[PDB]
Amino acid sequence: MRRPTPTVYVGRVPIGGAHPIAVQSMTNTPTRDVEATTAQVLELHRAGSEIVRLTVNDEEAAKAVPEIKRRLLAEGVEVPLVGDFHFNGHLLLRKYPKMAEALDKFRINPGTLHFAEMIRIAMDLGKPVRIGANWGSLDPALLTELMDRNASRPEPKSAHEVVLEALVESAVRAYEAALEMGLGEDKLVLSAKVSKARDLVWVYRELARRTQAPLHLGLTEAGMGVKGIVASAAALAPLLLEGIGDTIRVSLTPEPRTKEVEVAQEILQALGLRAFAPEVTSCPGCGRTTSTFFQELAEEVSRRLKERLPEWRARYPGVEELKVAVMGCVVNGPGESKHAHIGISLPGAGEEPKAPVYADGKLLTILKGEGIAEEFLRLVEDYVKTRFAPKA
Amino acid sequence: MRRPTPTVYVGRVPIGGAHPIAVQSMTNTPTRDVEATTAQVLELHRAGSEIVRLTVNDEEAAKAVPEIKRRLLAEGVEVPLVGDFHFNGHLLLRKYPKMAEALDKFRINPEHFAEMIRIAMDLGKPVRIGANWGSLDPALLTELMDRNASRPEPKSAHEVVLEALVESAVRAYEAALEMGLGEDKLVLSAKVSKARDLVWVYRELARRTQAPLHLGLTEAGMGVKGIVASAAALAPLLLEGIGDTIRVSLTPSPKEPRTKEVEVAQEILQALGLRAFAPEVTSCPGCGRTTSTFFQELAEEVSRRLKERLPEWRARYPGVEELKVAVMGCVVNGPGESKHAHIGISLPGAGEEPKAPVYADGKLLTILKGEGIAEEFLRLVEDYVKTRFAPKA
Ligand code: SF4
Ligand code: SF4
Repeated sequence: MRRPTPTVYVGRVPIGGAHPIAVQSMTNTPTRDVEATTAQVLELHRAGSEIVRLTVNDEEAAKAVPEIKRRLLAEGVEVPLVGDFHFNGHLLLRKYPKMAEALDKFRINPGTLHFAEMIRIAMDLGKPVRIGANWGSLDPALLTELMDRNASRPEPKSAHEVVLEALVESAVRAYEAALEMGLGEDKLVLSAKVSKARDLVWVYRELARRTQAPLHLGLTEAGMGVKGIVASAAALAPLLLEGIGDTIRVSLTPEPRTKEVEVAQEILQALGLRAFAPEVTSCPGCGRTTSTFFQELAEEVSRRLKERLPEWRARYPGVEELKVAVMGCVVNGPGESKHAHIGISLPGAGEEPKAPVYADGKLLTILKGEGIAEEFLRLVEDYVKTRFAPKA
Repeated sequence: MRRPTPTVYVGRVPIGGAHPIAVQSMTNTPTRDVEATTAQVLELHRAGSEIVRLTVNDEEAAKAVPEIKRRLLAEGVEVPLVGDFHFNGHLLLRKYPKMAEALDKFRINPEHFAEMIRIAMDLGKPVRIGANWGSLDPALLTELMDRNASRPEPKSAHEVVLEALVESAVRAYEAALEMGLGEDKLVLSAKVSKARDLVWVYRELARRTQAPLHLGLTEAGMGVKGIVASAAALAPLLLEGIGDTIRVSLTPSPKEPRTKEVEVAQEILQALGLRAFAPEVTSCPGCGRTTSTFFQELAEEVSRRLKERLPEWRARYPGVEELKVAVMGCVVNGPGESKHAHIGISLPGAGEEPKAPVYADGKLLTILKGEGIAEEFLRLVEDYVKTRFAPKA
């Protein structure tokens, strides 16, 4: 499914086609309030945000930054911070080399015939960059040209659809321009701010076709209503179902921006792109199966997994994604369970009393001990501790 | 951007490619209670729902149906009713003929089913065939699983259950047609639980049948999860131009009517430009072909007058929610950039004669930059509105 891309590390978090789709969010505090900004960053992480943006405007924004990181290091909380910038960000960065290092990525407006400086600064520091096209950063003569071009077409498009062309052109040109300065494909993420599902889908299918950059998906905004939730899912789902998009933000202006993370997290889970808890699946059963045993087994396993969880979670990162399969026949069980981390298949009609256990390959046959259940949880467990060990 | 299908009338409401997507809702009153159910179909309709499903299962409810329709008619509200039936289906219809005739669509899941296609072909009525889990032939599923195992790359057990469900939906379709029921009166569904599944199943059904498609997720309780999942599931399909009726199913707080799910279905349809809460005025962004900012304030005043006329247009002119009005920043490109507007005006940009064309599909007039412009255009809009919408055009 997934669009291949280079990997762009934002701090410790890999962003790109080979990696899990990340959730991003932003502060809502003025950054300058180190007290209220850091609180909000700690909890957005706990909420599910793996990366966190903050707007950085007057000088008062800057001094605050490196301290904010200086306490997160101590607060255990190892989050990557992203700096939201508008023109004058350079002189800001150039003045305080201390905060350029605290930031883990810069977010900048396009520029095409200050953009130069932002790119230059990032290449010195080794910092990745998101280039986010937007209405405000759009070449007026570009717009006019596109407008003229549109009116020559056999079937000219609407005003609004030309705007979207200009937005895409604006993002692609800035992308080529960052690369032209020497930035690096492993240092470059794109996006374009849109307000409607159709627009988002259309703009990002163009960005996919014309660039190899990882893509950060998001809608401009809406209030905390149903509208806002529905719009974001409506808009993100079609892209994520095609394999386009590497980072996602949900934006619903409301104390904090905390409900946004929930929603983003949900959109990912509805489409099976991230899990919060390990999962046991078992086949439906069909004609090959004699016995309810496989199904009682799966309920038991599932039950005993749901209680190892708060241990497993704190001991073993990534374990939320564990898939366990319990199948109803040996002849078809394994083939219907290829994608399980570990699965077992139970004898069916006219089958030997043996139960194969798979961990991608065959791991072992379980002879019909009464203990099959307990033997299997032991295997799930020894599988878990190996495959989900923290691996320095 | 839409799938071609035959047209299925459910009472007043047309359903298929050529028509706007309609939303089915559902009552949770004892159907037997004429006062409670009647009022609920009314609130469900008024929250914006064109089709209402009532539950008929006892003979006590059967004799309430014709009386439910009669009471809605006396309220002037002509919303079509749909019956779902427990097993007593065919029996209750042949026993209560006027209950049968008060319904407009029959729900069936794949004597039995045949004795229900029979009484629908005899009756002139449309049915929805809704495939589902407890309708899969246990033997087919076993067979499909065998086919799957023999594949160079077998799919997951769940992936096979979805094949069984499509096949089971396609078959019951093929069936009804053979039996003697028109493409005229056949709507198709196959409810599943998860977004990806829904997309895969209805792409299958879209490609393999020719039927109008009723898109819905299985029942889930109210929450972020449920709102999101139904948005995540319906959107990718409705973007692709698939589905002709939609239904969001969320479990309401105790004792309450199923109105919020109607609200979400409308928000889903709205978020994709498949439905409009209220008329809207659109204006170009301005480029380089104009330095005049007058088109914007005209658009602002045009939008500010329409918002003043809607409360009356609502109660007076049906359909007009969907009115699109264009106000453009230049004359040489204005008309082209405003083709999907019901009614459009284009102000002179740089170099242009002090003249502004109004369009309504075609060239209508050229309103001479008399200070009147705002009023003259605004007049032409009303001329249009009374002409297009209201009692049949
Ligand atoms: S694993 Fe075996 S028993 Fe289970 S659904 Fe598949 S073929 Fe049937
Ligand atoms: S209609 Fe005219 S002024 Fe308006 S955006 Fe298009 S070319 Fe530019």
